[PDB]
Amino acid sequence: ENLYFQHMKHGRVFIIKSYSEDDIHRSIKYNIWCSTEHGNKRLDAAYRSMNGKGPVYLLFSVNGSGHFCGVAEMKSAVDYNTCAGVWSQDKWKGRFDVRWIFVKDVPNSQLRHIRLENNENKPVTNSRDTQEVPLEKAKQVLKIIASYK
Repeated sequence: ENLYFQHMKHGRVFIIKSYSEDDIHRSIKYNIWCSTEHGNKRLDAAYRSMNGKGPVYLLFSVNGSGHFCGVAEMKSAVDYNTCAGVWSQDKWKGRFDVRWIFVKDVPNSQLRHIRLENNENKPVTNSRDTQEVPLEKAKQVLKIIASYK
C-alpha cells in the first residue's frame, strides 16, 4: 500500500511537451524552464493562484521521444523579460525556476491508458504542451512514474 497522494487535495499538474532534448538538459542543469507565451501565461496563472498552498508539477516529454523523461515542480512565477536565445526557440524570452523531482524515462505504454476528461478522453500521452491534468488522473500518473523500473 502506497497512499501518499491521498489527502493531497491541493496542487495542479501540467504536461510539458518539448521539441528539444537540449532544452530538457539545460532545464535539469540550471533548474529553469520556458514555454511559449501562451504556455507561460497558463503556467504563471496556476502558480500565482496556488499561493504556495500546494505544488505545481510539470510532467516533461520530448516530442517523438516515445517516453516521458521526468518531473519537476514549478518554483517561481514567470519572469517575462530575460536574456533571449537561451532555448531551442531563439525568440523565447521568459524564464521560471523549477526543481527537478524525477529524471527517468517512462515509456508512453506505461501511461497511455490514463485518459484526460478535460481533453476529450484522450490518453495523457497524446497531450499538447501545457495541457492541464485533473488532479485525480495526475495522482495516477505520478504513482506510475515513481514506481516504474
